[PDB]
Amino acid sequence: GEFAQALKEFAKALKEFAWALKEFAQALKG
Amino acid sequence: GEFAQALKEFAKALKEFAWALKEFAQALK
Amino acid sequence: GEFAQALKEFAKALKEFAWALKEFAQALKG
Amino acid sequence: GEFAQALKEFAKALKEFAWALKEFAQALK
Amino acid sequence: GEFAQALKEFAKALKEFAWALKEFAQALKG
Amino acid sequence: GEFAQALKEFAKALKEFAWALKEFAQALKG
Amino acid sequence: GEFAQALKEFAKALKEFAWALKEFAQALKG
Amino acid sequence: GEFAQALKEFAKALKEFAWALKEFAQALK
Repeated sequence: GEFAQALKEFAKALKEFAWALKEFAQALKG
Repeated sequence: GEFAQALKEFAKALKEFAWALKEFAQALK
Repeated sequence: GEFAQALKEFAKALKEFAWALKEFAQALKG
Repeated sequence: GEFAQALKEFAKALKEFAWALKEFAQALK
Repeated sequence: GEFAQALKEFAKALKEFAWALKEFAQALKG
Repeated sequence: GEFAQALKEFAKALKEFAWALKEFAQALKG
Repeated sequence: GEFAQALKEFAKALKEFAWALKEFAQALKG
Repeated sequence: GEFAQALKEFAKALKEFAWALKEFAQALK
């Protein structure tokens, strides 16, 4: 319910964090 | 309930961290 | 229900985080 | 059913994340 | 229940780890 | 039954993973 | 059944990984 | 069936990651 929706919101933010981290890693690779 | 509010707070923080990493990645270009 | 759906979305996001962290490890190494 | 499927996908992601943590730990030294 | 508690604790830890990665990245970029 | 016991053991192991991940996040600071 | 047994096996493995990660983190702290 | 086998394979790999990480920790000291 409220917990499931908040976990979905957390998951989406975590996914976006992952993609930003990968972008940073790739910038470190030039 | 209390767990839902905590998860929302963590999501908020992750959004902020992701923006900073994207700024850092641009700085390395 | 929605809880299982949220757990599946959490799993996908955590998988993306795994790939991102590996990329960062690659960038640190070489 | 869908809950068992979600648990299995979550376990797989936990395993992949643990592998990445192990890889990251190796890279730190 | 305990699984919901565990997901919350793990989400909290992921968030703290994400902060630590962001700080590490900040140092690497100068 | 045995599934509920397995889920409880999984929840407790996930909490241990949470504790370890917070420990690792702190170790990146220093 | 076998799913619950395998989930218990996975939980034990996850606990062992968490302990190893915690040990690494605390060794990194010094 | 397939889910139980998957979980067992993940568990086997997880413990192997743990043993590698334990070795990394010992090398630090």
